[PDB]
Amino acid sequence: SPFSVKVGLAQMLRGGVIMDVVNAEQARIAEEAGACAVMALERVPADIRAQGGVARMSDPQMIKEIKQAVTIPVMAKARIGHFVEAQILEAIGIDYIDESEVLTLADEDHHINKHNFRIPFVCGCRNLGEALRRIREGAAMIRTKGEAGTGNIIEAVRHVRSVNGDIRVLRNMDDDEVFTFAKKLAAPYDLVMQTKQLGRLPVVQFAAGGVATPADAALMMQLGCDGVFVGSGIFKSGDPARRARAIVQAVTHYSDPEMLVEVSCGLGEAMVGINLN
Amino acid sequence: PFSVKVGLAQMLRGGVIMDVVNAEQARIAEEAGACAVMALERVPADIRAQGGVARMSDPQMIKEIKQAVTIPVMAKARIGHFVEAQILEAIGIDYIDESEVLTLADEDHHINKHNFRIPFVCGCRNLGEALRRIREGAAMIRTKGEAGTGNIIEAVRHVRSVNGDIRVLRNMDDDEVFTFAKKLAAPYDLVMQTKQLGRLPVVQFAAGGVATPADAALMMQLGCDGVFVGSGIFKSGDPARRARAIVQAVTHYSDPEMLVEVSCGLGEAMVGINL
Amino acid sequence: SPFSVKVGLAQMLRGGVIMDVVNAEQARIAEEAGACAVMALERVPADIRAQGGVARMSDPQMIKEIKQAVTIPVMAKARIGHFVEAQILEAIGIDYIDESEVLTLADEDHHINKHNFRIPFVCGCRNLGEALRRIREGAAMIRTKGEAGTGNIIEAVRHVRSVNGDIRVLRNMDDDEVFTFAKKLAAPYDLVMQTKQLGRLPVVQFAAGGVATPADAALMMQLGCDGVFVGSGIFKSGDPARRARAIVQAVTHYSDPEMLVEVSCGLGEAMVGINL
Amino acid sequence: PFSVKVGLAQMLRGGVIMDVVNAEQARIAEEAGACAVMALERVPADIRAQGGVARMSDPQMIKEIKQAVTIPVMAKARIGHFVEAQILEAIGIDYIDESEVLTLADEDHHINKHNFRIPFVCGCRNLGEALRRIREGAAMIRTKGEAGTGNIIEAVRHVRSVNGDIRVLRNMDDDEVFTFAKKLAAPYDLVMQTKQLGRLPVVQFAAGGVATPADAALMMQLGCDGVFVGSGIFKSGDPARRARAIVQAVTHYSDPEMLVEVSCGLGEAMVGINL
Amino acid sequence: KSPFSVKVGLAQMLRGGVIMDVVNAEQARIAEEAGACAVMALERVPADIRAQGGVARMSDPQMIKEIKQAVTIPVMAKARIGHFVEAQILEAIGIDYIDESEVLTLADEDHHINKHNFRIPFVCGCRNLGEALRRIREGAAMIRTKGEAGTGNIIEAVRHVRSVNGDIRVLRNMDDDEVFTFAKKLAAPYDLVMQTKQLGRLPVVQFAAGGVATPADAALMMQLGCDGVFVGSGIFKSGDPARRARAIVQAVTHYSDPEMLVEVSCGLGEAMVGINLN
Repeated sequence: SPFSVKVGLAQMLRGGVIMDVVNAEQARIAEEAGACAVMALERVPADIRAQGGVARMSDPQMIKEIKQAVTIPVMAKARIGHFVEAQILEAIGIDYIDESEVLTLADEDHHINKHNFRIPFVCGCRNLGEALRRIREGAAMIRTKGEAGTGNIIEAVRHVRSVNGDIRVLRNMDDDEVFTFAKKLAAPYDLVMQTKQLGRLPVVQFAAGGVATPADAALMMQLGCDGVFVGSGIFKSGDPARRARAIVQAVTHYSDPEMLVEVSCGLGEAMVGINLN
Repeated sequence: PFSVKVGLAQMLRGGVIMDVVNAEQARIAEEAGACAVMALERVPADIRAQGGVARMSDPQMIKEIKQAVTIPVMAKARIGHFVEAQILEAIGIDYIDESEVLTLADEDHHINKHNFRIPFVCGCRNLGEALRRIREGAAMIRTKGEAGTGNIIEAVRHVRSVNGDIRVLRNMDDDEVFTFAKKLAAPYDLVMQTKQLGRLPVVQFAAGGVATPADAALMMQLGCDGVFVGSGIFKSGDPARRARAIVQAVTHYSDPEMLVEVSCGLGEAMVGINL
Repeated sequence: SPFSVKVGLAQMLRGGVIMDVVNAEQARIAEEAGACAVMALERVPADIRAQGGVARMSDPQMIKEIKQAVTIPVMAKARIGHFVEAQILEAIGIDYIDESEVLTLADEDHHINKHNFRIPFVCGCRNLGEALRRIREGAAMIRTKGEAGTGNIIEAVRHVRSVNGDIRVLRNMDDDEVFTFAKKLAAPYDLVMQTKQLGRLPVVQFAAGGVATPADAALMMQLGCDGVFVGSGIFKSGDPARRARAIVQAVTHYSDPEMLVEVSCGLGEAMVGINL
Repeated sequence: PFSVKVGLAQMLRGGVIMDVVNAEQARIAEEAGACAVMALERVPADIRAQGGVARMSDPQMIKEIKQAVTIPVMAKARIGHFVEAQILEAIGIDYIDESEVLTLADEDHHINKHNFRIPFVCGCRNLGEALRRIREGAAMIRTKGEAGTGNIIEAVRHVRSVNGDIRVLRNMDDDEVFTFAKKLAAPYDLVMQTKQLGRLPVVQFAAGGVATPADAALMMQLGCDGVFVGSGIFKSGDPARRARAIVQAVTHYSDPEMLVEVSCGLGEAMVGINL
Repeated sequence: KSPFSVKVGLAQMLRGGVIMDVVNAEQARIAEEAGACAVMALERVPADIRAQGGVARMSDPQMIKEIKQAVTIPVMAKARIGHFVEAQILEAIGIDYIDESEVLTLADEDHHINKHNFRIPFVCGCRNLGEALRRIREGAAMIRTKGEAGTGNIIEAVRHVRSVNGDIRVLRNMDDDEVFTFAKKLAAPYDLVMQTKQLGRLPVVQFAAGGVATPADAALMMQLGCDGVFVGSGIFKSGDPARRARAIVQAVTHYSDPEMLVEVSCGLGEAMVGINLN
């Protein structure tokens, strides 16, 4: 199936960090740090949060600048439900579209029918039900999301534990109870059973939301994620190039505290961020 | 395979299924022209009136009914009572009806019906519920109103609902179907199967409060595939004449002249209860 | 340890049916039909429901009559918290005390300290948390309880699925998340980990509450219980003797539908029961 | 002086006090081994069942009971009815029990018990209440559950509460005792007396729902000094055998073998009521 | 014999001490000079985290190394609650204690760090006995009974110390049979509830923390039964940090000597002003 081919392609991103970039300078810094891909958007989430205004797909000119700037995969964000923003991005010839809750929602009731596209999609989730609905709409990769643009890992941790926790519950569930589990998740039964049989999400699952330090990036990996997104934590810090590299190494070496010490040491000022509580 | 069971239930299209509590009532139904009999302990109108815990009938009573007729024999099991369904299947009947008229045995889960060889009937009140039962392995749906009142109102409501949501679904923007499945709390693939087919993927019968021939013909004109009658026949003044009249109404549902002749002088319809 | 020895004694009842008896006649019927034990009490749960009034430990005279009337283990019931009733029962020389919610509660805040006794205790539960609390207090056998005295098996199914489902959740759970799990259960952490490592309850788990028919009894076994209690469903029914044997057979041959048809065939009236 | 009355009540430790309505019941209790009899109009289970205003017994009936026995004779007065207590004291009985089982005569104030020569019993449900009664001049406390139901549950609750608060108080930071007295709404000096003593400053008996020997022994094992039994004996099938059995249980409360022999074949316990 | 009990013994060595939050090598020196039993490295003192907002995390490993190099007394550092990777890093630096601290921004709302997986001992905060005992079952070797953070107001430290200690005294004379229910009500492990009953004290070292601003405050915590105190803001948000640090240390050591308490309090400079929240 072409869906299973898209799911197959994203497997290459395991062990990696995907970095949000707003220009070609940010893209090249991300590639040099060892990012597995770049994510082109208008403004980083912390800026979107602070400034407000309507956040949309980036000008295609800018996306073309980022694409010619690097040889790693280039991803770009479209507003939820804005299938025309997605058609434009596809036609530009990038590698993934992230239908992203950080941009301004364009359709509160429906997401993009992602099966109508040739190129693979990333979607956000906060729980298993949401993940499975995005996958059924045709998302080839999942981003388990915390708080966007605060530098606070708390919600990312909550959502990763929730998704992974329901998968472990599901794994051992009495088959006869799975119909009601599916109902309760409002997720498609066949995808729930597929999740049960595999003992993991049927697609690549990354963490996002508030990853600010190498320690945060490694934590996500130890909680069972395949990789991480970093939106704000790199380009809102005092030394983006160094910090980018440290986070990449943290994800590569997530179970090595000696290395985690080394890459974390003398990194300069992290993004101050915001404590919402 | 599930399609075999679904195919079997097609044979019942155009028929009336008559609840029976003993072999005398069983013979009355077959002679009256029923497409099948349904063995249960007490008719739903008596379960309502009397209370107590309503369970699967004693296997000996089901064996007697099975002897007494050549038409398909169905029996009822309590929702979620998978061992009751094992016993019914072991006896050799033709369908199990996992029925809400009996006393619920599991509030959160129905029977995993795909583990059985013989077909199941399940109840529903809406499309979402139908599709959940079907995914569990029901080969036939009963669209249910009120049990044991002789009042057709909730049957009319639920039949209009199931069918109305199917007509909505047929013409729906494909892109909106994912959310529609979320909202129905139903499996997406069954929603699309229903969409492409343009009708329920399994046989749909009306049930609950069918008391007169007019009621039965009404259900068929609303688009059902047949009707169940529980109380309407054996809580009436003359069961045998009334049963034949309902069978005739279901078979000739669009013939007013016929409906007049069969409804003419039928004796007392069941008492019933307005709520 | 003394506690493990009590747990071993109750383990010998696996595959069995424990029947409530109020006199010596019933106790003989239960033994003939093949019960693993009898449970002596004043009135069967359905009669306690219908009649009301305070329900206590049975007269020790009645218990002795039952004890000498049979050769299978003898159990008797004490009110929750009534540690003196339990003292008396142990002094009569019976085999188990069931600290039972069917009797009138004597202490709302505290159960009996069951560790202070020689003979093993049965306690009821509705969820995993509660089972584990009872086991920590010294219960050697757990009765997962539904509705008492109704012939309706619905709550017993609920509570059996609850307990078993929490145990299954617990098996794959991230170890780091077990501390909070134990807090939420209001359960001792060591017992939660013990449950995790075993993948089952640390003691015998029987179903009780509304088992009216052989189908009911076998359902409990297929959901994974070690055995069943039958309180009203035999002695509030048409033919107690025959229904009792049929239930023993259902438990012994729970996954054999041909046997279940056979023993279910022509049993006379089950208990009327009440729906709610 | 108050210590004389408190000292007198010590003599009752280890005993059972039996409510009686006539001289026949009075003789039954003394022969059965009661440490005292309590004269009242109707046993609490009949007051509950029947209603009406429950007052002090007629002095003639109390005189008859006083004649009929040599053990201490107590009688009940309505809460706050100080003239009832004057009459009882004038008759020459040994204790007055200002009892909540009778119909309350003053909702805001109890009897000033220090104005009487003879000792008073008062009820309580908690330590704070005990200490208030004691300050008013009660020489003995009855820790009370439910009157007239044969259900020990509230007795167990209140006995655990009184004793638990005493065990808490014993080990309490001295500096926190002032606030603890504020919270109990109890006199600070009595709270400290209770603290230093490590137990109630007056005799504490359990009462309310004591129906079987096991119940009586349970109260003693919880730390009481004796038990009252109102309904449990004279609403039972055999009062005389049951009374002796309760006396024996109270005297031999830590002997299971004994409790078996005395509870063995006692006939019907009182009906009672679950609430 | 056991790994945990050895960790508990390490923490015992700190009885009678004052642990001082330090944010750099200078403050760390000030603390050792003044007689601190240990230093606690963190990014900003609690009063600054309160006033400034922002996400607060583990200090840069570099800053911790600079603090560790500047002193010979034990070095503690703080990690966010649930952030087990921060703690791995802190352990790999080779410090002596980790404080899973509620002053830093929470990283995991439902779960604390599994502290038995570490070699070095942990401190955790609590506001009641139930909490303390849960932290201990997770592997905390030392408990900090916490009041308000960064206000210089001792009120909530007093409440929390009285609550924990009060509940410990409640257990002493408690009927053994009622303990199961008490354990349920505390949402604590039964075995630690009984161990607390048998000891008549907390099974691990208990310090006070939160709003300790003056020598009188410090001695008050000791007089209430604490084994020592933490001071964050009180020293380094005051007029004379170095003299105030020594005074507090002296007040903890001589907590039942009013004459000394007078001597050490006399002419101390501006105390931290702080804030009254009620």
